[PDB]
Amino acid sequence: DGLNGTMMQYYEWHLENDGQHWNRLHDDAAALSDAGITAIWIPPAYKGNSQADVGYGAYDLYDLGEFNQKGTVRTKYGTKAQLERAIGSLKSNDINVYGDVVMNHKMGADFTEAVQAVQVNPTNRWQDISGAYTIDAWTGFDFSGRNNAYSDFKWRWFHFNGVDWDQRYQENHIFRFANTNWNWRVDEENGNYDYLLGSNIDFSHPEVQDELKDWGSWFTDELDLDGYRLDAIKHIPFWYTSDWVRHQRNEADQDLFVVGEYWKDDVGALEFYLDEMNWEMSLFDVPLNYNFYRASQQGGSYDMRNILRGSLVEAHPMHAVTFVDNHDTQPGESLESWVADWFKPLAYATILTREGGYPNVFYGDYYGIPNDNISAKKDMIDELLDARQNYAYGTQHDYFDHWDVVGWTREGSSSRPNSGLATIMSNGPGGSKWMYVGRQNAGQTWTDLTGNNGASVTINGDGWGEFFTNGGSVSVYVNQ
Ligand SMILES: [K+]
Ligand SMILES: [K+]
Ligand SMILES: [K+]
Ligand SMILES: [K+]
Repeated sequence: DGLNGTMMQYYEWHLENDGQHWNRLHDDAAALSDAGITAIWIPPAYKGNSQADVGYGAYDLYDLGEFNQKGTVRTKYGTKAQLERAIGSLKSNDINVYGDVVMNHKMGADFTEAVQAVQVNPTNRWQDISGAYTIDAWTGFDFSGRNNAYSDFKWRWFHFNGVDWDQRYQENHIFRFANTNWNWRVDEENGNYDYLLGSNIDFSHPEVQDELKDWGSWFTDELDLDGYRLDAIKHIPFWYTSDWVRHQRNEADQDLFVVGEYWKDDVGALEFYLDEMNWEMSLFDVPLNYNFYRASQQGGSYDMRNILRGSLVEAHPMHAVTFVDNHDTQPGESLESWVADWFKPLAYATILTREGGYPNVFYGDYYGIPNDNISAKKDMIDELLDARQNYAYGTQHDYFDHWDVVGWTREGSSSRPNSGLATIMSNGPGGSKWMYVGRQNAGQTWTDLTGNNGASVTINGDGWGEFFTNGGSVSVYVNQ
């Protein structure tokens, strides 16, 4: 009934490989719904390079933990039946399901094939640095165990255009298959960033184009998805992702939300991509991700007035999926840029209580990351989810008018009981700030939902109130 949306990435990189994650999801549905979560982004649910694979070393997109391939029936998360049981539970609890989609490459080929290739400059793929010669690449996929269920398409080297490993001479190099082009258009870092890892798919082939379109539709119908989380799209030809997206929305009755991961600390690059997509999807606010990181790393000298400066939610709050961290940014991972405990609460309040952006809660922060002795922040986040779910409504007023202390308010809406809130925080010494919260809320007494401050704020006749916060902390006052 107008309820704010809150997405949750239900997994972290160091989750246990006990194949019980789908069951946890099923049992957690109700609690998650009650807490304020409206959508769940599940990890790649298909068979990867191995059982313990997080999902990105995707082997067979049609095996959702149902066939004995790559040394296991189930995936790291569980069986196909448990995943469907989980999804059903989420649905009955009014939670949308977004599937993670990996179409950039494939890994775990069943066998190798002789292929004429050329070495290219790692920092500039447009440039070859060797003559063409035959290498043995892992490009043959037969999916033994699936027995052609759902599809009989088989992958071969001619469906790809590159790999980073030659089994013949057993060496690592970035190989571009001779007489094949890098995809385009794609991100231009390193000249051409078509190749990332594994066996890189060449979308110029109409047969590839159709297979992934057909697969996408089969996947969407099989799990009854409500959207997707498009993986490593800055490496995938832009025109194709666009094509693919349009194709799925055409085949599916239900609406489909789409958020793509274009990983670049550059809002312009992201805007350029959204232009090419005709703004038909949202993108994770990566610059914002790094804003939080820079602020976490720098400390009190960071000017809080520029916290949203350069973000995506700032420029196009309607096409931005905001978050603080994920499986790639947690300690030790490839895109590490972890927001420390002291700042994480400020970051979360910033994406959960403001009107712009679609906020996403990270499983790792919510339940903690045991592997790294990172505590569960459930308590701190639930309070903010309560703020977002019941108080972050109505007209917004911002106050990024000081380097340490900044805040904003939401007047609330007639449609919702006691909604309305005032957020204030400082990444340096504490302080206070007079902010407007709507003359219609005059005479109310607001208290801090987080409990980081006991101050009791009464709204005066003109709709104003003075809010407080201690150093390096955040408060969210509401009429409770
Ligand atoms: K690519
Ligand atoms: K981060
Ligand atoms: K500061
Ligand atoms: K605290």
